[PDB]
Amino acid sequence: KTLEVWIMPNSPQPAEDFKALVAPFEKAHGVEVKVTVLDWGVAWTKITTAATSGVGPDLTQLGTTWVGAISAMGVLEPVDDVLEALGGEKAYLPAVWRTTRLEGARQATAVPWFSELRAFYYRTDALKAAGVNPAEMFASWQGFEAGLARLKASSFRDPETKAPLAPLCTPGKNSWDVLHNAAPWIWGAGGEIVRQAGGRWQSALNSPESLEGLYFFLSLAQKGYVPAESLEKNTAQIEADFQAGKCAVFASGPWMIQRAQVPEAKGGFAERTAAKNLGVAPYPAGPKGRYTFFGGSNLALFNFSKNKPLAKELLKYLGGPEAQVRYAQMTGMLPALRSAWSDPSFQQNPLLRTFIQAAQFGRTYPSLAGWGGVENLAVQHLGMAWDLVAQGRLTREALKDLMDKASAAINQALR
Amino acid sequence: KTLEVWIMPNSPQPAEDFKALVAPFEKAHGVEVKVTVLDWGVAWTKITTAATSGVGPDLTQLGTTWVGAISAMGVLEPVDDVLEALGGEKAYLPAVWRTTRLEGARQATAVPWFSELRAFYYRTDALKAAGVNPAEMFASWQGFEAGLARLKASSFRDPETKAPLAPLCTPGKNSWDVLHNAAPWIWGAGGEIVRQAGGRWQSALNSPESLEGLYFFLSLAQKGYVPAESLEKNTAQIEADFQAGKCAVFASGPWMIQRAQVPEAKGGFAERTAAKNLGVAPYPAGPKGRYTFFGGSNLALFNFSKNKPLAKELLKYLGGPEAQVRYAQMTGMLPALRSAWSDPSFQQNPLLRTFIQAAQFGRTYPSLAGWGGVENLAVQHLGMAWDLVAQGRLTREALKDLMDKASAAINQALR
Ligand SMILES: OC[C@@H](O)[C@@H](O)CO
Ligand SMILES: OC[C@@H](O)[C@@H](O)CO
Ligand SMILES: [Cl-]
Ligand SMILES: [Cl-]
Ligand SMILES: [Cl-]
Ligand SMILES: [Cl-]
Ligand SMILES: [Cl-]
Ligand SMILES: [Cl-]
Ligand SMILES: [Cl-]
Ligand SMILES: [Cl-]
Repeated sequence: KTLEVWIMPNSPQPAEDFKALVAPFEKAHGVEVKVTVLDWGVAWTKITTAATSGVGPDLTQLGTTWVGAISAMGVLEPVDDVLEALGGEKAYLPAVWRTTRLEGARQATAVPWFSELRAFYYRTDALKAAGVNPAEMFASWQGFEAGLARLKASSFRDPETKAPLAPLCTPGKNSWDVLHNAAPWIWGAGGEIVRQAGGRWQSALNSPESLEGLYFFLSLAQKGYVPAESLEKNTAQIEADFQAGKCAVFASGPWMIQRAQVPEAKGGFAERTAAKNLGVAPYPAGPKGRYTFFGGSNLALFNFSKNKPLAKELLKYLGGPEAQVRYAQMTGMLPALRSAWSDPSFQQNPLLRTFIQAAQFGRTYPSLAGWGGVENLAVQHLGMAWDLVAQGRLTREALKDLMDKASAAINQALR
Repeated sequence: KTLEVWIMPNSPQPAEDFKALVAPFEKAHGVEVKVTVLDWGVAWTKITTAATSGVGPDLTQLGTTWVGAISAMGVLEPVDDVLEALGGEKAYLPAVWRTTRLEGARQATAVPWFSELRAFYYRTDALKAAGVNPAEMFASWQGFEAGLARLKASSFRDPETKAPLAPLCTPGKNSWDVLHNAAPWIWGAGGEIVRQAGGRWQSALNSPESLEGLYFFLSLAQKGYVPAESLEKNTAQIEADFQAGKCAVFASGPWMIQRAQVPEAKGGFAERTAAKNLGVAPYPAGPKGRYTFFGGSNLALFNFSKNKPLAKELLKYLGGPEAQVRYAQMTGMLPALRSAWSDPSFQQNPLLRTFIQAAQFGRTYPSLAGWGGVENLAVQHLGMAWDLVAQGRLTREALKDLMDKASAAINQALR
C-alpha cells in the first residue's frame, strides 16, 4: 500500500515534481509513494544511517559514485530483474552501465535514473566577433587554446556589461566538482585517475599521460584565459557569471538550455544577452581520446524493504521510457535509458542534440567501494595545484610532485 | 610559511570574505593563510578522509554537532589553551561551551567560531491588521496559537501579492533542519531528544514531555495555520516565501536582517513589503521552560598539523573579539564569544538585540560521538509524523507509536 522513497533536490520543486512523475504509477497499482527530499548537505549520512541501522526507505537515490560504497555494505537488493525488463546492459551507455554495481560485480544493485554530463557552452556572438570558427575551436586541444587566445585578444564587449568577456570561466578548487572538471582532460591525454594495473587498483594521476592532460587544463588559467576571480568560485557561481555576460566559454550540463528560457525572477536568464547567443560543443578531442564526464544519480532498493516486488515495479517505471523523458526534462539532465534520447523533446532542440553527441564520449570513474576517499585525496592535491595556478607558479615538475603525493595517499587508501 | 584552513560556504563570497578576515593575522605573523571552501554537500566526507589519511589542512571548520564524532576519531589537537586565552568557560554561553568537546571529555577539541540560533520573524503590518499584540503572541504557547488563530481569520492582504498571508510557515520533513525546527518545542515542554541514565544515553523522544511538545508544534500544521505547500519545502524556500509576502510568521536566523537591507538585484529583499515590516521575537515561553536552538560552527586543529603553535595563534585570532564581530557580520550569524555582542554593529540594531535576548535561552544537543545517527533516526520518524500531519491524521496516540519506534532504533544505535 505505501512505498517510501528518498530523493535529492534534483528539480526546481523536488517533492511536487516527483509526486507528479509517479502519480500514474500510484493510480495503476493502487499504492501511495511517500517521497522525502534529502539536502545534498545530509543525504549521504542519512543513507549510511539507514544502511547501518536497517531502518530506512524502500528506495533511495544514490549518486553514481556512491553505488560501490553502499553496495559493499551488503544492504542493497539485486536489481538484475529490473534492468532486464528495461532492455539489459545494451539499453545504456557503457559508462552508465558501470554505475549499476560495485566495480567488477556480477549482480546489479542500482538502476540508472538520470545522467549529468558536461559540454562547453559558448557565446556565439563572442566567437563570431573574435573570428573564431566554433568547429576548429572544439576539434582539438590546440584549437581550443587558440580559440581562447583569440577570445582574450578580442575587442568584443558584452552588449549589457559593455566590458570584455573572460575567454573561459571554470572553478578551481572551491567547488564540489574539482575532479569532474579535470577528468575529461586527464582522460583525453590517455590518463586516468586510478588504473587496475600491475595487479591492483592504484593512482594513475602521476602517469605521464594524466600529467599532460592536467597541466594542459590548469595552464589555461595560468596563461590568462581564466579570470583570477573564477578560481575563488564554485560551479553555480560560474553559471551566474556566464548568465551575467562575463564568460565566453564554460562547461555545464543540459539544465542551462532550460534556464535560458526562464525569466530571471524564476532563477533563469531569458532577459540576458547570453540566452539569445547560446552555443554548445562537446569537450574537444584530445591527443589520446575524447571523453565526456558522466555522473548523475541511480536508484537502489534496500534489502530490508518490506515491499520489494512493488518497489521493483516502481524502479521499472522510473527507469522506463516515459518517466525517463519526463524526469530528465524536470531535472535538466539526460535520460539514463538510451531509448528516451529519441523523444522529440530532445530531438527538436539542436543544443540538446549536441548534448546527445557529447554523450557518445561518456566516461565514468570506476565504481569502487572506496571511491569517495580516492576522489577526496585527488581533490586535496588538485587544490594544491590550483593554488600554484592562482600565483602563476604551476610548472610541470611542481604538478608531478603534487600528483606523486596524491598517488601515495590514494594507494595507501586503496590498501 | 603557509597555513591551510578548510571552511564551508558561510558568507556570500566565502573564500574572499575569509581572506579579508585573516589579512590582519597574515600581516602580523608574516604568513599566508590558504583557504579552501567545501560545499556542505562534501565537507563531512572530506573531513573523515583527512582524519583517516593524515592528509588535510591545519584547521577545519566543523558544525557544532560534528565535534563529538571527529573528536572520537582521536584526530583533534586539544585546544584548552586557546580557550583559556579567550577567557575560558565563562566567555561563552553554556550551550556553546558544550560544543567545545566530546560529551564528558576532559580536554577541549574545538574552538567556538559562530552561532546559528533561531527566533521568529513576523510581519508587523499583518499582526497589527489581525489585532495581534506581538508581546502576547510570543509570551506563551497559548498566546502563540491564539495569535495564529487571529492571523488565520484576518482579511489582511499583502500589498504586493494581494493575497492573504499564511499564519505560520515552517518546513516539515523536507529540510536539513527537521530536528532543529522541533527541538525548541520538545525542550519548552520539558523534554529532550536523549537522556543520560547510568553510563547510557537513551532516546527521550517518547518521553511524556517530548511527546507534548512535538504534538503542540506538529498539530499547528494540522489546524490550518501552516500551508500544505510549506510542508513540501526546505528552510531556504520558506525564507524566500517570507521575503515574497506569503508568510506572517516564520523562524530563522539573524541573516535575514541583513538580507532585508540588500536589493533583490544583489540577492536580498529590500524592495519587498516584508523588509519594511520586519519584527523579531524569541521562541515563546513553553510550560516547562523557554529555549532557543543553537548550532553553528567551530574550528578544530588536526593533530597531524606540522604548525600547531601558529595554528593555535590563528584559532585565538578567529576566536577573539575583532574577528568575531567581523565574521558574525559577514555570515549573518551571532558571535560565539559573548564579549563581541556589545559591538555597535549589534547594539545599534533592535532586531539583532532581540536575537541577543533569544541567545540567553540557548540550548544545544549533547556532543555525542554517535549524534548524527541519533538525529538521522529521529528525523526518519519525525518525517513519518509530518506525513500524518499532511493528511490530517496525526493523533497523540499515533505520534507516541512513531516515537517508540524511533526510540527503539536510537537505543540500538547507542549500544
Ligand atoms: O544536426 C545536429 C545533429 O547533427 C546532431 O547534433 C545530432 O546528432
Ligand atoms: O531596546 C531593545 C532592547 O530591549 C533589547 O532587545 C536588548 O536586550
Ligand atoms: Cl555480485
Ligand atoms: Cl578514471
Ligand atoms: Cl566508463
Ligand atoms: Cl587561499
Ligand atoms: Cl579528553
Ligand atoms: Cl536534547
Ligand atoms: Cl545546552
Ligand atoms: Cl490520540
